[PDB]
Amino acid sequence: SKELERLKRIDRMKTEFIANISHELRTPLTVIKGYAEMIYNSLGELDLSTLKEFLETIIEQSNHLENLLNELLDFSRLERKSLQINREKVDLCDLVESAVNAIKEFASSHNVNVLFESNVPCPVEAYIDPTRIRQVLLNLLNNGVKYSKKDAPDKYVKVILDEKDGGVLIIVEDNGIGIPDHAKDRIFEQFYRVDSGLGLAITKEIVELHGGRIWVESEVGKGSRFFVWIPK
Amino acid sequence: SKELERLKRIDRMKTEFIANISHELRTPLTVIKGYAEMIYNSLGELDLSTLKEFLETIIEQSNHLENLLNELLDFSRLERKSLQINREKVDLCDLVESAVNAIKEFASSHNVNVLFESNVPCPVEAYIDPTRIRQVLLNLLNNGVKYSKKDAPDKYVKVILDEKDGGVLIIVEDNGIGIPDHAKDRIFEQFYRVDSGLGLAITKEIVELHGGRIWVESEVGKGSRFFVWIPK
Ligand SMILES: Nc1ncnc2c1ncn2[C@@H]1O[C@H](COP(=O)(O)OP(=O)(O)O)[C@@H](O)[C@H]1O
Ligand SMILES: Nc1ncnc2c1ncn2[C@@H]1O[C@H](COP(=O)(O)OP(=O)(O)O)[C@@H](O)[C@H]1O
Repeated sequence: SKELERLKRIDRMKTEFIANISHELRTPLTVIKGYAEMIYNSLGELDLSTLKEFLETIIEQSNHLENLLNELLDFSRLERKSLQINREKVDLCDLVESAVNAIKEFASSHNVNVLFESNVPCPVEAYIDPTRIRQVLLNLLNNGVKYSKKDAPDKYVKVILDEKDGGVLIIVEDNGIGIPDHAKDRIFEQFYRVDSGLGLAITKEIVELHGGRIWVESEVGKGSRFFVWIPK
Repeated sequence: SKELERLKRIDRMKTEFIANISHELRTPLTVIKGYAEMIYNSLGELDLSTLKEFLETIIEQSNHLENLLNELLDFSRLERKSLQINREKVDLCDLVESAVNAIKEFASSHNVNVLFESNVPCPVEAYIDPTRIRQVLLNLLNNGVKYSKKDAPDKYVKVILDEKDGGVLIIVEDNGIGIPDHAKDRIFEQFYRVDSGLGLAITKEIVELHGGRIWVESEVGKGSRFFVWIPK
């Protein structure tokens, strides 16, 4: 019954995940579909200045649809364990930088500071999928800011780049609420939370696809460190 | 274990349904996104004749995306039992006609004839959802053509409109492969087949939402009759 209860909860939360993303997909479709009809029906008469503005919207809107479609695609490829990886010779220093950069504003909204130090001279080279590893970083960093300690004067998230055992190690450090001793393996299970949009499960899969491993070290209420190791 | 085996198959086929529809959604997105960028980048220079042609494609393509999005939406609303209904004063004669019309070419490709006779003078009035009841008809009719008898000289599908018990009865008749005695209730279960894209489950839900009931009568290898009754 532990399995039957497990499966009936998974099915529950898959249903909900799908219901949400279906609904999200609908709006940009409406705007695109709408804006193309506006352009179509007024075909002769439009200002170029305004033609430009209308297309910009159809473009921007189709991008939102792509992000949403890719989130739905990822969820599916995780289920079928058919998620794939496109490795490139890339510098990890600039990529980390870029992610730290990407997250900077959100971190300010919760008064958390973002920090980077590499223990090896840049550029640090690695044959990895830049987009997928960038996504791994964003998720970890994002969580650092989300689960930071409400009563901490110096809320931070830190990224430590290094070169261990013929590969690369990446630590994401945090002075937030930490993680209890029961949930340490649990938090990498899709949809799993601590109190009663793909998260750490897809991060785990990406990392393991590269051949690496991911783990956490936490003192409850004091620190959290997420470790990511990847070969060369 | 009958439940545990049932659930693990459902999860199996939901996963597959999602994987398929995600993949389908991707193409029209690419074409839309592509065609808007083509128009954007050549903004000044385009022929109106060609501007017209390009928008027609973005329009047609966004329609395909809608059909696909609605199929995904329906699947979700069936799971959450949150599918809803928009009733209109409508004539059932014209609606049946329209569906018989809609299906006419496909029926020719399998050399099946489509037929309509109403046992009450048109217009037959009913407060129903036209789109959703039209969808019910399309599914039934479609199946009549799909499961018709390979060695039958006179392959047909017939729709009988009538007015029984202060409501409406609709029979869809067929001289195909029929349905065995075990599968008569089974065929209305999502994903269920006879040998080893929402089908009869969503038809059942729509009909029951209107307050009616749906059933089948079949002699194996000779006839099939699907009954649909709806109040006024
Ligand atoms: N940096 C972190 N600090 C503390 N807890 C975390 C951190 N990252 C993740 N967790 C825990 O793991 C769970 C799963 O996280 P995740 O997969 O990123 O999804 P979400 O952040 O949307 O819950 C969270 O509910 C949280 O309890
Ligand atoms: N008109 C029909 N004649 C014989 N069998 C049918 C008919 N309609 C449906 N069935 C049976 O019910 C099953 C489910 O049908 P449906 O939900 O329409 O999905 P699909 O047609 O894609 O299988 C089919 O596999 C078929 O065996």
